[PDB]
Parts: sequence; C-alpha cells; structure tokens
Amino acid sequence: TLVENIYASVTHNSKNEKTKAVLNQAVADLSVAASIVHQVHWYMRGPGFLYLHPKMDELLDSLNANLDEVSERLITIGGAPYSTLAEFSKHSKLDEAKGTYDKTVAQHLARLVEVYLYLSSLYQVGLDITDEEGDAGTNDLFTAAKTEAEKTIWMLQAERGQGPAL
Amino acid sequence: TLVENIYASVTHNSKNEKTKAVLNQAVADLSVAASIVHQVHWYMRGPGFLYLHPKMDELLDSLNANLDEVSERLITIGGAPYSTLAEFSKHSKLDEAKGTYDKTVAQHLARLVEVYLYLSSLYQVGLDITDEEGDAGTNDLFTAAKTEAEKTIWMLQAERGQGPAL
Amino acid sequence: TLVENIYASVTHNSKNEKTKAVLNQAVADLSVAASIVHQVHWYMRGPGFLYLHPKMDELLDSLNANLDEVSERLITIGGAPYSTLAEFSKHSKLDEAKGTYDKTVAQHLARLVEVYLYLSSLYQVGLDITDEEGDAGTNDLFTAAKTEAEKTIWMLQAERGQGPAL
Amino acid sequence: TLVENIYASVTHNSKNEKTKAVLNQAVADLSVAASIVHQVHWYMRGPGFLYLHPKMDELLDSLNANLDEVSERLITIGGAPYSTLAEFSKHSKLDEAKGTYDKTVAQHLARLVEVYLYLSSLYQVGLDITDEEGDAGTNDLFTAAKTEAEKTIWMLQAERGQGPAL
Amino acid sequence: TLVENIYASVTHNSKNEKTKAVLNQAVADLSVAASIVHQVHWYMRGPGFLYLHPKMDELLDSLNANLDEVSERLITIGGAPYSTLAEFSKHSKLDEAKGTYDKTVAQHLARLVEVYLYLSSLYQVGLDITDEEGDAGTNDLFTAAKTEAEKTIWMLQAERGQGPAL
Amino acid sequence: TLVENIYASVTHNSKNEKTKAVLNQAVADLSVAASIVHQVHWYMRGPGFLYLHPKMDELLDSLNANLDEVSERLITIGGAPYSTLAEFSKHSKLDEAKGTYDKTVAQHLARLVEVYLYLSSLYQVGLDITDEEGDAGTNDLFTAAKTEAEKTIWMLQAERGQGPAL
Amino acid sequence: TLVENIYASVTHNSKNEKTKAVLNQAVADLSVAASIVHQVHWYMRGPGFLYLHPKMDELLDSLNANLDEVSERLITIGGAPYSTLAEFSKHSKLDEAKGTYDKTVAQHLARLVEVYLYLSSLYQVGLDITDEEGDAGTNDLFTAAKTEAEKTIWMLQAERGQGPAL
Amino acid sequence: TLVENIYASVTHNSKNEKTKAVLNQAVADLSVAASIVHQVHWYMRGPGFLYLHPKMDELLDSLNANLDEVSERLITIGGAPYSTLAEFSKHSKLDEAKGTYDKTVAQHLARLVEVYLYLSSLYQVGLDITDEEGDAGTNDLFTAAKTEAEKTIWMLQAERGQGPAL
Amino acid sequence: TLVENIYASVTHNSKNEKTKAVLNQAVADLSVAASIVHQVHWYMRGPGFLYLHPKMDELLDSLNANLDEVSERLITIGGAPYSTLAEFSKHSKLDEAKGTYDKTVAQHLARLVEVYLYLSSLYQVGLDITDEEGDAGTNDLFTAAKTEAEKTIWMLQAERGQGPAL
Amino acid sequence: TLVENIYASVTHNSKNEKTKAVLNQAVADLSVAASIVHQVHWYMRGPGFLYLHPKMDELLDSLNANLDEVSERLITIGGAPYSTLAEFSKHSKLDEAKGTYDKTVAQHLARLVEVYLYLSSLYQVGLDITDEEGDAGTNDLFTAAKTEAEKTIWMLQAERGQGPAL
Amino acid sequence: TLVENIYASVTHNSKNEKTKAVLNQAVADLSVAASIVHQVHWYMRGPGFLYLHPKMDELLDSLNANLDEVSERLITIGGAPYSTLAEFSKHSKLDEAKGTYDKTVAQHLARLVEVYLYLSSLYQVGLDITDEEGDAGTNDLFTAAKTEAEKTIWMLQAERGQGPAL
Amino acid sequence: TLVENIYASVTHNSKNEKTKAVLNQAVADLSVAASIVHQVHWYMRGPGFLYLHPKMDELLDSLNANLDEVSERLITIGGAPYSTLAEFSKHSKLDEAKGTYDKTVAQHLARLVEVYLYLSSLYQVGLDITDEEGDAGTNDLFTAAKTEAEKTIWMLQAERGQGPAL
Ligand SMILES: [Fe+3]
Ligand SMILES: [Fe+3]
Ligand SMILES: [Fe+3]
Ligand SMILES: [Fe+3]
Ligand SMILES: [Fe+3]
Ligand SMILES: [Fe+3]
Ligand SMILES: [Fe+3]
Ligand SMILES: [Fe+3]
Ligand SMILES: [Fe+3]
Ligand SMILES: [Fe+3]
Ligand SMILES: [Fe+3]
Ligand SMILES: [Fe+3]
Ligand code: NA
Ligand code: NA
Ligand code: NA
Ligand code: NA
Repeated sequence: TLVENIYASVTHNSKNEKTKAVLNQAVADLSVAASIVHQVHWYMRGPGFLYLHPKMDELLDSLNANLDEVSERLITIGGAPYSTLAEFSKHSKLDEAKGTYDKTVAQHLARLVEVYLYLSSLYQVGLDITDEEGDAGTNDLFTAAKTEAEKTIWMLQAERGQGPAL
Repeated sequence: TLVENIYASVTHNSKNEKTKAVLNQAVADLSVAASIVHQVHWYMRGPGFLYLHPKMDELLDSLNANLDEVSERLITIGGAPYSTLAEFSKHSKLDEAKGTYDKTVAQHLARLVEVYLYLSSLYQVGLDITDEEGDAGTNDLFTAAKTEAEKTIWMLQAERGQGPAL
Repeated sequence: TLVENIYASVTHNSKNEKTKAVLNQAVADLSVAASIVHQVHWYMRGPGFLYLHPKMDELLDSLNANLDEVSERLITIGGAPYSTLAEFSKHSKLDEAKGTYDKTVAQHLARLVEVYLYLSSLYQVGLDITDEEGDAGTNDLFTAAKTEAEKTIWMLQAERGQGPAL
Repeated sequence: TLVENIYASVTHNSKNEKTKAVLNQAVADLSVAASIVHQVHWYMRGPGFLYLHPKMDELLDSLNANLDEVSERLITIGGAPYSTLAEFSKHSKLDEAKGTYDKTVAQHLARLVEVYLYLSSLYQVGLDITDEEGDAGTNDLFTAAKTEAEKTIWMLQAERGQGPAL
Repeated sequence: TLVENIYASVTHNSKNEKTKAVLNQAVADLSVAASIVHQVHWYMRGPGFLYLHPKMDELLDSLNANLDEVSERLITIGGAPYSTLAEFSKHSKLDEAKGTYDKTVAQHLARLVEVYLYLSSLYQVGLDITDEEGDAGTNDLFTAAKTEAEKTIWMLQAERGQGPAL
Repeated sequence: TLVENIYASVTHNSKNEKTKAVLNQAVADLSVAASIVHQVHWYMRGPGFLYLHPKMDELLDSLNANLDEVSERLITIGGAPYSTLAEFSKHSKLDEAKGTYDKTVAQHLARLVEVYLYLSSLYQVGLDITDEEGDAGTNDLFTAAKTEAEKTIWMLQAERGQGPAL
Repeated sequence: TLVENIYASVTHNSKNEKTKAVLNQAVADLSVAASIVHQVHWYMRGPGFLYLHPKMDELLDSLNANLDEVSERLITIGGAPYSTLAEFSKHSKLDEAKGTYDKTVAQHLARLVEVYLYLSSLYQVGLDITDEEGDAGTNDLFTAAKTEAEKTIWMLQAERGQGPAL
Repeated sequence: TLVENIYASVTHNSKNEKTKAVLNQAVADLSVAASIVHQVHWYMRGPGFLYLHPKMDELLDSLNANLDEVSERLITIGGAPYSTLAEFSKHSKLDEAKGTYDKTVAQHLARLVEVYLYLSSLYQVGLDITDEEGDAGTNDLFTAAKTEAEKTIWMLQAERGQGPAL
Repeated sequence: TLVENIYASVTHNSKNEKTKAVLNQAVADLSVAASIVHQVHWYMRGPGFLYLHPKMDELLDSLNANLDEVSERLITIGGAPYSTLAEFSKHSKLDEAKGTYDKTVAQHLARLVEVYLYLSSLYQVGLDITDEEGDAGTNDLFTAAKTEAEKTIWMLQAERGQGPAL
Repeated sequence: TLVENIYASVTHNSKNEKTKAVLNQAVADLSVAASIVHQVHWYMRGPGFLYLHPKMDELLDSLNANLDEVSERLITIGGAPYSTLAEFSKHSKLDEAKGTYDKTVAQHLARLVEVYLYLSSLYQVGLDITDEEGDAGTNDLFTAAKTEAEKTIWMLQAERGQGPAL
Repeated sequence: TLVENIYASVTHNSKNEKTKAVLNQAVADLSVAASIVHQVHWYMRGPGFLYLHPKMDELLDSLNANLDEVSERLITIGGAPYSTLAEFSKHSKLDEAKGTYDKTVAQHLARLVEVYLYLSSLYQVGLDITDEEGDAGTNDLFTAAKTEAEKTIWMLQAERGQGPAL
Repeated sequence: TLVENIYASVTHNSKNEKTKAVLNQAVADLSVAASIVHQVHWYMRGPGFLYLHPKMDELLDSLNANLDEVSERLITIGGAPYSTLAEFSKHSKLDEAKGTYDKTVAQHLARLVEVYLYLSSLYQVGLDITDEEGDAGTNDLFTAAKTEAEKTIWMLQAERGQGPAL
C-alpha cells in the first residue's frame, strides 16, 4: 500500500522521533501541495474557470492553515520544521511539473485528487505513528486533516462525475 | 549598483519581453521572500517574540498578495509565471539557509531588511523596464510594491534602532 | 389542469376550512420538497457540482423558511399542522425515490423544475381558496411563495438551457 | 442495555460495513429527531413558551447540522445515505405521534430528553463500531455528537428540575 | 361584531376619506397600544420577568414602526395624522389604567392579548375600507399589520397556555 | 387622466399579453428615470448639494433595483424585456434633455417629482392590468413600487415646501 | 427663574420623596417632548427637510432612551412612574398644539430649542434635589441628560444662525 | 446600618488611605461575588433554568469588568490589590457555601439579591470615603457601580415577584 | 490599429480639450457597455447560468463605478458629461442588438470579450491624451481602468478556454 | 514524574469516579491558574508591559473558557464541581503568593511557564484516566486543553529566548 | 502662477532634496489646513449647519490621513518632518485668523475652497519635483492627493452654486 | 504645587468665566499634547517601535476626542475656543522641541509621562473651578479626562518599569 511505503520512508533513518519525522514530511508535502494548487489557479483554461479559480484559493488557504498548524506542532514537541523552498521540494513525495496552459480542466481535477489522496495516506501514517508513540494531540491534528482531505476528495471526485473511491 | 545588476540579469536572454521577464523574476523572488519570512515566524526566540511573531504573518500575507497580483499580471500580458517550488528556488536572486533556533532577533530583523532592500531594487528595475516598454499598468504595480517595501524598511529599521537608509 | 386537480383533492373531505386544508397540504409538500432537494445535494455527480451543491442549500433554506411560515400561519388561524415524517410522506402529492448516484445533473435539474412547478400550482390553489374565504394574510403568503417559486423556475430552466414555460 | 440492542440491530444484516450501517442509522434517527423537535416548536402551549419556542430552533439547527455532516461522511467513505422521508421514518428507531396541543410543557421536555438519550446511545454504538473498524475520522464525529447530546441532556434535565442521569 | 362597531365609528362623520379616517384611528390606537406595552415593561413583577421584560421592548419597537409607517402613509395620501398625546388618548378606542405593581403576570398577558385582538379587528376594518376605496398600497399595509398582530396573538396565547382563538 | 392615456398606449398593439406589455413599458421608463436622476446627481449646483447629491444615489439604487425585479418578472412570465439604450429611449414615455449646469435646485426637484408622479400612474395601470389578467405576483410588484413612489413624492414635495398632491 | 418655578411645582405636594417627584416629572416631560419631536418629523415642509426629517428620529431615539432610564431609575429607588398618555399630558409642563403643515422650518426649530431649554432647566432642578437628598446615582443621570440637552441646544441654535444662549 | 459597619471595618487599621482600603475591599468582594454567581450558573435546577443560566453569565461578565476596573484604579492611585484566591476569601465580607443541586431557584435568586444589596452598601461606603478624601475619579467609579447594582436588584427582585426594597 | 482610430475620432472636432473629449467618450461607452452586460444577465440560457448570471452583476457594478468616477472627473476638470440615454447611444462606438434568448453562452462570452477589448483600447487612447496634456490624475484613472479591463479579459478568455490575447 | 504524582493524588480517596476526580482537580487548578495570570496582568512592570499586559487577558479568557467547559462536563457526567474560592485554593496543586510590584518580567514569564507545564501534566493524567474508564468525550476535552497548553508553553518560552522543553 | 511661486519658495534654500522639501511643505500646510477646517466645524452658524458640521469631520479625517502618509513618506526617503505646532504655523503658506461666530456659511465655504485650491497647486509642484528627481512613489502620493483635492473643490463649489473653476 | 500655579495662571485676567478659561486652556494644551504624541509616533527608533508606534495612534485618537469634546463644551456654555495653531502654541503651558531621531525610547516615554502628569493637574484645576462655579456637566468632563489620564500614566510608567507616582 501507499501507507506502508510512506511509513517505511518516513521512519527510514527520543521518545517521539517517528512523530517528529512524519510531521516534518507533512511540512514538505503541504508546501508542495499548495504550490500545485496555485499552479491550477493560474494556468487553468476552460468552461468552469470562473468557479474553479476561486475554489483553488479556498483549497490553498486550507492547505496553508494546515502547514502553519503542522509546523508549529512540530516546533512545540521539540522538532525543527523544514523552512526553505529547496527543503520542501527535496523532501516532499509529491512531484511538480512546469506550468502549461494546455492542460485541460479534467487534467487539473485529476491531479488535485491525486494530491489529496496522497495527503490522506500520509495522515493515516501520522495516525499510526502517533498511536504508537502516545501523542494524542498530534493524533487529533492528523485525524482532522485526514477527515478534511477525504471530504475534499468526495467533492472534487463529484465534480469529475465520479465517487470518492477512497 | 544592485539595480544595474538585476537589470542585466533579467534582460540577459515581442514588444513586452523585458516586462514579462522582470515580472517572472518577481514571482520567484516573492515566493522565496515569503518562505524566508515564514522561517522567522517559526524559528524566532527572544524578547519581543509575542509581537514580532504575528508581525511576520502580516508581512507574509502582504507578500503573498503581491505574488498573486504579479503572477496574474504576467498571465494577463501574455506570459507564463513560474509555478513550482524548484523554479522559484532556482531563479530567485534571494538565498535561503536551513532554519536554526540559535539565530538572534537582531539577526532575523537584519535579514528581513536585506530581503525588502532587494525587493525595492527589483521593483526599481521593474519601473525602468515598464517605462521603456510603455506598460503603464505594470508600472503602477511596481510603484505600489516599491512604496510598500520602502515603508516596511523604515519600520523594520526603526525596530532595529536605525534610519531607513534606502 | 393540475390546479383543478389539487383544488378537488384539497377540498375533498368553519369559515376557513378550505384555507386550513390548503395550508396543511403545503406543510406536507414543502417537507417532501425539502427532502428531494437534500437528495440532490447529496447524490449529485458531474461537472457543475461545485456550484450546484451549495445552490441546493440555498433552495433548502428557502423551502424550510416557507415551511415554518406556512405551519405557523395554520396554527395562528386555528388549524393543526402535520408534524411527523409519516404524515408528510402520506399526504404530500410529491413522490420520492431511493437515492442513486447514477442520476445525471440534467435529471436532477429536471426533477427540481417539476417540484417547483407543482408548488407554484399548489400556491395558485391557495390564492383561489384564500380569495374565496376572505383571508388576505394567507393570500399574501401564497402570493409571495408563488412569486419566489416562479423565479426559481426561470433560473433553473435557464441552467437547463430552456425558457421558464410556466 | 439500549447500546447492546442498537448494536445488534445496526449490524444485523467490505472493511467498513458496520461503520456505514451505523452512520445510515444516524441519518434516519437525526431526521426523525428533527421532526420531533419541530413538533414541540409548533404545538407547545404553557408558561415558558416564549423562551422554549426559540430554544427548539437552536436544537433543530444543531440536529440538521449533524445530519448534513453524518450523511456526507457516509457518502465520503463509500456509502449511500437514506434520502427520502419514508426511508427515515421506516428505519429510525424513534417513534413519532400525531401532534396535539394538549401535551404539557413537562411532557415535551420529557420527550426531548428521551430523544437525546437515545441519540447518545446510538453515538456510543458508533464509537464502538468505528474503534472496531479503525475509522478515526468517523470516531471523532460520533464523539463530538455524543458530547453535544450529553450537554443537551444536562440542560434540558435542569429545566425539568432534575440531574442529567446519563 | 367589533369590526362592525369600529367601521361605524371610523366612518361616522374626497375619494379616500374613509381610508384617511381609518389610518388616523390607527395612529391614535398604536400610540396608546405602545403606552400600554411600556406599562407592562415597567410594572411587571413575577417569575418570567427576565424574558417577558425584554419581549415588551420587541413589541414596543414593532408598534412604533407600525405607527411611523401608518402616519406617513396618511400624510402621503393627503391626510393629517394625530400628533399630540391628548389627541391619541381622546381618539383611541383603547383605555389605559394607572400603573400598579400588584397586577399579575397573567393579567398583563391577558391585557396584551386584548390589545392585539383589538388592533387585528381595526386592521380588518382597514382592509374593508381600502378595498372599497381602491387603495392597494394602504390595503397591503393593513394586511401586513394584521398578519403580524395575529402571529403575536398566537405566541402570547401560547405563553398563557391557550390557543390563538382569533 | 394620465392613467387612461398610459393604459391606451400600453395596450394599443396570450392570457397575459397586457401584463407583459405594461412590465416592458416599466423596463423602458425605469431606465430613463435612472438616467434623469443621474443627470441631477452630476449637474446640480446650489445650496443643499452636499445632501441632495448623495440622496440622488439612494434614488438611483432604488430605481435600478425596481428595474432588475421588473425585467426578471417579465422574463419569468414568458416575456422579453427591452435591453438596449435605444429601446429604452424610444419606448419610454419620459423625455430627457441635454444636461446643463444652469438648472436650479428647485428645477431639479420639480423634474424628480414629475418623474415619480409619472411612475406612480404607470404602476396604477399595472395594478388595473394585473387585476384584469389575474396575475397576483405582478400585482404585488406594482403595489410595492407604487407605494415607494408615493412615499418618494411626499418627501421630495416636502423638500420643495409643498404637500404630496397625489 | 424657570428653575425656581419647576422646583416649587415639583415639591409642592420618605428620605427620597423630592427625587422621586422630579424623576416622575421627567417621565411626563420626556414623553411629551418625544411627541413634539415626532410632530416635527411628520409635519415639516421646506428646504432642509431631507436632513432635518431624519435628525428628528435621532432626537426621538435619544429622548426615548432618556425616558426608559429615568422611569426605571424611579422604579429602582421605590417610586411609581407615570405610564399612561393621559398622565403624561396632564402632568407635563410642556404644551402641545394640533399639527399643521403651515408651520415653517424656522418655527419648528424654535419650538425644539424651547423644549430642550425647558428640559435643561428641569434637569438642573433634578441636580439640586438629588444633591439635597444625597442620591449620587440619580444626580449623575440628570448631569448626563443636562449635558446632552445643552449640546443639542448649541447645535439646533447653530442651525438657526444663533449662539446657544443657555 | 450595614453601611456604618462596612465603614468601621474598612477604616479599622497617606492622603488616600481610606480610598485605597475601600477599593481593596471591593477587589475581594467582587471576586467572591463572581464565584457565588458562577455557583448558581452551575448548580441551578428548576423551571426557568434555560434563561436564568445565561443570565448568570451576563452578571458574571459585569462583575469581572468591575473587578478589573476597581483593581486597576487601586494600582493607579498607588495601592496594591489583593491578587490570590486566599486573600479574596479571607478579606471578603461575603460568605460562600459548598455547592448543592438541591437549592431551589427561589433560594438562588434570594442569595443573588443579598449579594447585590451588600455590594450596593459597600459602594455607598466608597462614595462617602472618596467624598471625604477628595477623589472624584474613584467617586464616579463607585457611583456607576452602585447604580448598576441597584438596577440589578430591581430586576432580580421583579423575577422573585417583589419590589426593589433598597 | 483600433487605438489610432479611436484617437482620430475622439480628437476630430482650452489646454485640456482632448482629455475632456476622451472622458466624455468613456461616459458614453461605459453606459452602453453596462447595458450590454445587463442584456447578458437577463437573456442568457445554458449550463453555467447559475454562476455566470451573478458574475454579470459584478461586472455591471464595476462598470457603473467607472462611469461615476469618469463622469465626475470630467465635471471636475471643467467639462460636461453626456447624461441622456440618447447621447450615450449616439456617441458610443459600441453597438447594441435586440435581446434574444437564442444566443448561446459562448456567444455572450465572446461579446463581453469584444466589449472589454474595446474599452482597453479606449483607455490606452486616454493614457496617450492625458500624457500629452499633462493631466496626471486622469492618467491614473485610465491606467486603473485599463488594468481592470485587461484582468477581466484574461478571466473571461479563460472561461472560453482561451488565452488573454491582448 | 509529575504525572505519576498527580495520578496518585487524584485517585487517592461508580464506573467514572476517577474521571470525575480529575475533572474536579482541573476545576480547582484552572481557577488558581486564572488568579495567577490576573496577578501578572496587574502587578507587572518593565519593558514589554504594553503587549504582555493584554496578552494576559487572552490567557485569562482561555483559562476561564476551559474552566466553564471542564466544570459543566463534570456536572454532565454526574459529578459536583468545586464552586467556592476556598475549595479552589485548598484543592489546587498550584500555590499562590502575595502580589508584589518588584517581580521582574522574566520572573512573571517563568511562573506562567510553570503553571502551563503543570496544567499539561494534569491533562495527561486526564487522558490516562479517561482512556482507562472509556470516556471518549472527556478524553477529547483533555486532549484539546493539553494541545492548547503545549502551544502556550512554546510561545511563552520563545518570549523568554528558550525552546518549549516539554 | 501660484505653482511657480510655490516651486521657487520650496526650492529656495542629495539626489532627492527638492522632493524632501516639498513633502515637508505639505506637512506644514496639511496641519494648518486641518486647523482651518476644525475652526469651521466649531464656529459655523447658519442654515445647513447640521450637514456641514459633520462634513467638516470627513474633510478633517482625510487631511489628517494625508498628513500621516506625507510625513511618513518623508521619513522613509531620509527626511525629517516638521513635528511642532510652531514649525507648522511658521512654514505653512496658509494663514489663519482668530475664530469668530459672525463669519457666514458662505464665507466658510469660500475659505475652504481657497485652502483646497492652494493644496492642489502645492501638489502640482510636488508632481513636477518628483518627476524631475525620479521618485515614482512620491509622485503617486501627490497625484492621489491632487485628485482628491480637485474632487473636493468640485463638491464645495457646487454647494456654493459655482463650477469647479480649477 | 503645579495645581496652584495652573489655577493662578488660568484665572489671572459672567458667572462661568473661570470655567470658560480652564476649558480654553485645555483646548490649547490638548492640541499641543497631540502634536507631541505625533512627534513620538514619527521620530521613535529602537526595540519596541512596532508596538509603541501604533500605541501612539491610540493616544492621539483619545487626545483629539478630548479636544473636540472640550472645545464644543466651551462653545455650548457661551465661550470661544482657540482655533489656530498659533493660539494653541502661544497659550499652552506645554513646550515643544524640534524632532530628532536620536531621542531614545526611554526619553520618549518620559516625555509622554510628563505630558499626562501635566494634563492630570490641569484637569484637577478644572474640577476645583467647576465645583466653585456650579457647572456639574463640565465637572464630569474633567473627571473622566483626569481618570483616563491617570490610567495612561499607570500604563506608561509600567512600560518604563516604574509605579504610577501620581
Ligand atoms: Fe503561525
Ligand atoms: Fe489569484
Ligand atoms: Fe418557527
Ligand atoms: Fe451539505
Ligand atoms: Fe418616519
Ligand atoms: Fe438580476
Ligand atoms: Fe427598559
Ligand atoms: Fe485589565
Ligand atoms: Fe457620484
Ligand atoms: Fe457555562
Ligand atoms: Fe502613522
Ligand atoms: Fe466635533
Ligand atoms: Na391583494
Ligand atoms: Na459628582
Ligand atoms: Na481518540
Ligand atoms: Na505615472
């Protein structure tokens, strides 16, 4: 599963070391997810632009809110969050591609679903890790973030004419 | 001057090619500036944290507002903005360093002043270029951004016990 | 006409008996209409979901506002409103069907138009009855509700690419 | 216990089948609970009406908010919520009775307490099921709903001159 | 009926003379009704005071809003509204009594119901008169005022443990 | 009367043909009325300018709100509203004159009163027509618009030192 | 002086008897003052109407706020406020006259100044009495009311082209 | 009198020593009064709970606002406010009792009236002392606090079916 | 170019004569542009109506804001703005056509793009003229209006699936 | 550990007895924590006062919000919260000291950190106990309170120039 | 011209010396302009006072906003703003006169127009100077201030019955 | 004392002559105090600038609010307020000095404390004078202003690490 792979990678290399590692992974992934959403906001062309464009700002605001909470939780529990664009790009498991105007609306929606599916899996790894290490507060952070990501997947999938397929 | 160097670099490699190039430079530099401000927000320790920390969010919001306006102006005039973290990091003239908690408040304030001084110079290059190519709208964008950056320099310098020294 | 049929059914079995009967019919029909709108809100899939989904909440809020006003007017004039789900389902002239995700956006929009067309006809019966029995207040309630329903039909029809066809 | 009975009934007839079943039970029960609260809003007579009547709207709004969240969580995790008045009435474990103005304020308050006691027990079954099947998000939904129901029981019981007696 | 008596008295002594007369009667009666409501606000003692006292301000605000609309409609259609306390007291069909703290809550509620029952009957006379003289605007004013008065009667009656009994 | 003339002209050349015609007349007349009010807003000179100038914006906003409601009601009932400046100018019964700064405040106020007197008469024709054709919704629209116009006449007349003289 | 006359009349016929008497005088006078202001609001014609008319509502709201505070202070200290229109009219030292549209703007402004001059003198009597009887709270009420009345006199006098002349 | 006793106790053991002492007494008494009000908020059972419970929060907020103003005035004039729970409990003249759910609504209302009667007497002592020592600012603080306490007594007494009986 | 043609026409027939002429051209063109946008608002049918319809109101509000600013700037600098519908229609370079419901969504979007492209060119002529005549204030007005028009073109073009193509 | 000691003390002397005990401990400790924060608010002197002083009100509001939620949860689950200042002082594990102005800013910040460190440990005991006794709702209350306390420790520590050191 | 005289005086006695000088002139002139406007606010008597008096506060707020922006721009670019009342009075080119109540409304309006005409000319000098020295930001500040002053002149002139006559 | 000196100077050269004189002294002193506060706002450099700078705007707004109330009270009671910068500077007992950036934060805070200490003493003279002449309204104005000034002294002193030392 994607979950097993993320776990293995996050824990590859203190009593809360795994929790700190998975939070830092989320710092990098949220920053890249926000960049991807912003690319859709700017590069999209096609019918529906006038409601999809501002929808991207809602998603962006929510991702950046997650980023701030995740990073500060990591600081709070004694860690050190990534805080440069090079660190985000290098350590994120999400890939970016050069923006192009010729991407279709359908392609943008598919990419957004892939991003939130990835984030949902990362958060599940966060749940498993925080349960293991007994960090109830960080467990709750990951639960709320997963729930929000799953709701986003349902809605974006519905726009594509599909079910959530979690 | 820094201005001459930025101009040479921006115009190194259509009727509005230089304007598009300087806007795209600002896309990269604003994204890196925002990342640097966020690092201060997270890593700062020392007396004054409780007002400087939220001040960093004000600065961040303003930089991200500039980013959206600059990128969309570039799209509008027929360009293609950078839209990946790797593109921002590679093409920005601002350098980032790994976050460390041992940086002093004075060091953070000095770095912020350097960032806004750089941005002010970039915007002057934007003014010169848009005057050259006859783009009144983009000229006004750069004017407002420069004015805001200069005000920020005055205030941050005052916190350091210094004059603006533009 | 649908109007003649509704009238006959409402008045089938005091000085304001017909008015009380048509108000109670509206209690049942509004409750079922709200349930139908909610089904669209939940089950819809297809392009346009991201603006149609919240539009369903606007419609729902408006129907529930009508329900409260209609029921309380019925209480006020000496009647007794339906107030169980079984009473609503039994006495409403609107039918419901099990939700399915395979209904198209076009099918949902068509069903919504049928619902508001029905409601508009019921309200006309309300107008005729309240004119007959001299209830100016309840006449005004039905007028406003009809006007709102007719506007809704114009807008939903326009989304379908059609004229209002009242 | 009521909890054991609800569990047996919900699970009577995929990795999250029990969770989907208990969510769908809540869809039906919340819809019936809302109808019961609305009946109190409309039919109540007696001293205290002027503050109890609007209190019923607060309760109604909260139940309908729960309904929307519960139904959409069920959709999100791959289920299909009840979405007709007949389905709600048939599958709910709550009974309704024809409205009558001769019910006392004390009788209405007692019925409301019974409704929230039932809901609290259903949510406990939801907790047990979601723990069993490892659904942290739906577990949190049921926890918050139970906590809110228990608070409501304390306050309504206090109005009756009684302790919460959970 | 009270309606027949009010009509006879209003029309006792131009194309809109009866409409002007019934509006002026409402000017006097609304001013006296407001004074009566204010007396309840000030003199009430007994359980329920803490919600009934502010309820009286809601009623007062609504009566004074009616007064302003009624008076200005009378001016607008070429009349001359009563505008002294002596004119209000003399021409109103409502009687006032010296305030006393020994009136019970039940007595205050009964008096309020009598006031709104009277106003509802006056407004019916307004409806009949404006229909007779073809004044659609003033007819609508009286309709809305009657509807509001009837709703108030339902709610106040409910507080007394009674039905509306219009 | 002006009313008889408007009726004759509106009905000069389906079950709701007269209603559609009078609504379309109002589309043209409201658009011209708004233009006339705007001319006063811009060209006025004289004592009182500082409160009369913003008063013109209130009037303008109200006329444009009427225009939108009237046009959309016409669409809703199966008609086709005028929607070009040439159609408004040609079909309106209101005349416009070239703006001049030498018009007095008194002259502007007199012209405004003439405009609202005309509109009030048009709305009366709307009332008669909608009564004839049984359109309760459009009847209510015209009633509210007439009532608002009559109130405006009272207030503007008062500013001139005169009675409403409807 | 007017002050000496008011004092003599108020105290003409317990440790706070004079304070209760002067508060009750203010209940009657404020109610009559409000009625007089309302008459100006309705009957005024002439240039300036469009700002003077709403100014009358500001004055009215302020007088009614004073009335509520004065009456409730009287209740609070063991008194019984006037609470009928006949009591207000009989015991007030302010006279009212039948409304007429032929009163000039200048006449209305002069009457308003007379009213507030009277109120200011009554409040001075309130100050003297509350100082005598040691009621600091009621002294403060009268001080604030006097200060507000004196400010109103300055502003209304200025509109008349005059100084305050207290 | 209670006033004489409070004075004797406050002044029992600089130019503003008595003023500082009475302010500090109010610090202790307000803190205990707030605790007593909170006990009612939590422990109350009986009809009326649903409006009395939130009323206790209004009272609590007002007492805590008084506490902050009183304490800071004491600091401002050169004193040192009590600032531990033991100091509040020891020096307050108000007694507390263990919470019990078996206290009636009537008992809670009676206790609240006793508390505000005590506070009103303390504030009178504050008035006498600040007059003696020439502290106009602190005199005004006590006046406003007394006036507010007396109003609270009127309203709470009215809920009990009684007059204020100050 | 369109720019050269507009310039020639505007200047065809004082130190700021050309500036006054181009402002007056904008008065006429903005009024016609607003009428065209309103026609789309009313006549549109097809998928997307439910978000495009309110989008037309945003565009309309922005055009009318431009109209007021442009007209008042013209007054301010000593000119006389067009202020009748006939003057707007005659002098505008934009043509209108009779509304028809059979226009497609694509056709409406294309017409809107043509309108804003025209306005953008007019504003460029405004820039050239105000630079020539040394009117910095009116130059800034045209710059902001052009920038806003260009942004609108980007967004509307994106909805059509196209680039801005300025 | 502090956690082991708190557990032993809380459980020293029904199915939810331990949960009730730890909630009641939090009632006492939150009340004392609020008193300590208030002492800092009042007694602080030194550079930074102007932002630290209002920061203390934010902390105070948050502690009092926790207090209300904790106490009402205890009532809800069948307990009886401490509700006198003597009970809070006696049963709290936090000590208070007489206020003195000679405490430094650094001393106040250190004391605040000790308070929140204590609260964080108490909440961990709450987590362990509620897990043991199966109270999911109270577990969530303690989780949120712990998370908030840990965030507060990070921020206050940062103001001191230190890391969180949980 | 006034412009030539201001220029000569400002530049009478670094790369931005003239810009700093003209900004400092504006600091002095804005402070004096605000004082003059305040004198009108206080000393005015005559019909129209009730709308002109608050209009003076709008003007005052706008002038003080200009003052803050101008002064801070001067600081920002390396200057030192006047910051005493004696410096403002001495260096301003505006004269003040002792307040007198016998000035007419017409006289006050004439003086206000003279003030804004002066300010408009100063801002033109600011435009010329900032163009000369290449300060785009300060050029924009002066442009906006001039545009606002010219609009104010149009409106105040209109109140006087005159054209703008710039 | 400073108080004795101010009194002697104010009364050095009608029944309220001394009150008018002390109010006019406050007009001059408040205007100079505002100028001094503004100088701090602009010229301050040093750690804490980012919270002290906006604090100066709060102080400025409060002083200007006092100025307006004081001046208008003086007008109201028959006086004539200073209303030129030269009158303020000449008659104020506060001295100003040329702004310099080399003033320390500590120096600015000390000057602010001196200003408010002076104002507090002036207000005491106002209290003595208004008591002497029997002006209760102006006495209350001075009381509130003194209380506010004393609070400001406590807070500013606390920022300096000192007690209020009134
Ligand atoms: Fe943050
Ligand atoms: Fe954007
Ligand atoms: Fe309701
Ligand atoms: Fe929903
Ligand atoms: Fe009115
Ligand atoms: Fe519309
Ligand atoms: Fe009241
Ligand atoms: Fe405080
Ligand atoms: Fe305008
Ligand atoms: Fe609570
Ligand atoms: Fe500033
Ligand atoms: Fe003022
Ligand atoms: Na009707
Ligand atoms: Na006093
Ligand atoms: Na959990
Ligand atoms: Na420019």
